[PDB]
Amino acid sequence: TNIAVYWGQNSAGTQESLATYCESSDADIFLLSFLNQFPTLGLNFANACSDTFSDGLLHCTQIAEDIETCQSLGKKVLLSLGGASGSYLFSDDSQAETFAQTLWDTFGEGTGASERPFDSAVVDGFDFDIENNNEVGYSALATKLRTLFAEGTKQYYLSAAPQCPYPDASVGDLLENADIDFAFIQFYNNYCSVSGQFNWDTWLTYAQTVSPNKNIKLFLGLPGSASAAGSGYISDTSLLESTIADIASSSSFGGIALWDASQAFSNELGEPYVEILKNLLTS
Ligand SMILES: CC(=O)Nc1nnc(S(N)(=O)=O)s1
Repeated sequence: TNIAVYWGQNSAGTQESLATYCESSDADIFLLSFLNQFPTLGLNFANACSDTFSDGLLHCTQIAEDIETCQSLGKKVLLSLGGASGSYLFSDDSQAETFAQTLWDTFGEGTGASERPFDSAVVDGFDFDIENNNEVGYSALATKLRTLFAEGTKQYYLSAAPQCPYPDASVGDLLENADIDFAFIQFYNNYCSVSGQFNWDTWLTYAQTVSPNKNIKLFLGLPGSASAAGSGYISDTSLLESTIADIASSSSFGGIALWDASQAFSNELGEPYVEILKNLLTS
């Protein structure tokens, strides 16, 4: 089991470099937040990158260096598409399939000469954090990416970030119709959070019975601090322990995901929140 953390949007204000969190040993998977504009490419990583190519697209040499450092240390670094707010849509499947090629050539191991925000660094795949209630294109995009990944020289990963209500109005189709490695389910800002009417059991049925990938790994997505989300933050370590005990008893359990790194690393409970969770997973 693994800890995934979103990084890039500086929820806490005190966000450190990506490599700083990779070097902490409290997290395993890093989701760069976000490619918030597409098909016409646009990235945003708050204070962590501000230089651009002449045409306005972010050019991020420090993030590039840090992606490589993270990977050397055994971490997986995915590019997260979308995010709450932000400016994106596919008109249809054909447009989304074209966009698979664009992602491969821009961020992956594709050889098509185009501007690369991370220079020679190569992401380990993509997270679909679609939050606009429009599901067009993503299944097609995911499926096309899988075909392109065969050209690469390492394993690539695709993940999605549904909110806990099932089915998810943005990535539900993606999750039902494409092969997905990880579902980082947001158990926050919603009725189905851990202290609400927690609906892990529904997500488990989805994993065993609906997901094209029967080996999909489901993650308990949580806010990293009281200030990381409106509702859903858990500070009761007993509840965390028992929650983990309940859900870790299947092969479908992948670990915990956190919004976001700046929050989970700085929020102390006098030990970082991310450390508390990493440690509960280990047992
Ligand atoms: C997976 C996830 O939590 N994604 C988010 N995107 N934007 C967020 S926001 N409203 O806190 O800035 S959270």
